Amino acid sequence: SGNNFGAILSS
Amino acid sequence: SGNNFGAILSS
Amino acid sequence: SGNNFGAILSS
Amino acid sequence: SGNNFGAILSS
Amino acid sequence: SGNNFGAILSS
Amino acid sequence: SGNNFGAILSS
Amino acid sequence: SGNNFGAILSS
Amino acid sequence: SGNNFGAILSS
Amino acid sequence: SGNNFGAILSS
Amino acid sequence: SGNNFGAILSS
Amino acid sequence: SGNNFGAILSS
Amino acid sequence: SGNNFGAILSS
Amino acid sequence: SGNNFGAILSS
Amino acid sequence: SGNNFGAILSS
Amino acid sequence: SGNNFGAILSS
Amino acid sequence: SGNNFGAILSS
Amino acid sequence: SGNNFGAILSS
Amino acid sequence: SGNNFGAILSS
Repeated sequence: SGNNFGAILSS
Repeated sequence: SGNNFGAILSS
Repeated sequence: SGNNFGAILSS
Repeated sequence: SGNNFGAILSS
Repeated sequence: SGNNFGAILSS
Repeated sequence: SGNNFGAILSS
Repeated sequence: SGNNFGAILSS
Repeated sequence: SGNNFGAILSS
Repeated sequence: SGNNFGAILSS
Repeated sequence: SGNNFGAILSS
Repeated sequence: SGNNFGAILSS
Repeated sequence: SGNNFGAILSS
Repeated sequence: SGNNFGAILSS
Repeated sequence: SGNNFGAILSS
Repeated sequence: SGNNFGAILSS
Repeated sequence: SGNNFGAILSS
Repeated sequence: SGNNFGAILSS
Repeated sequence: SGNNFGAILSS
């Protein structure tokens, strides 16, 4: 498989 | 498999 | 302050 | 301050 | 201050 | 201050 | 101050 | 398998 | 001060 | 297998 | 001061 | 197997 | 002061 | 097997 | 002062 | 087998 | 087998 | 077998 991406940014 | 990515940034 | 919530679920 | 929450689950 | 929580689960 | 919590579980 | 907690579990 | 990545940053 | 806790378990 | 990575930074 | 705790278990 | 990495930094 | 605790178990 | 790494830093 | 404890067990 | 590493630093 | 390493530093 | 290492430093 390839790429699984999750990001959460809280300022 | 490839890449699994999870990041959480809290400022 | 109150609640800051971040979750990442990868199945 | 209150609650700061970060969780990352990778199955 | 209150609660700061970080958990990372990798199965 | 209160609670600072960090856990990392790798199965 | 209160509680500072860090745990790392590797199975 | 490849790469599994999890990071949590709390400032 | 209170409690400072660090544990590392490797099975 | 490859790389499994978990980091938690609390400032 | 209170409690400072460090344990490392390697099975 | 490869690399399993866990770090927790509390400043 | 209170309690300072360090243990290392290697099976 | 390869590398299993766990570190906990508390400043 | 109180208690300072260090133990190392190698089986 | 290779390397198993555990360190706990408390300043 | 290789290397098994455990260190605990308390300043 | 190789190396088994355990150290505890309390300043």
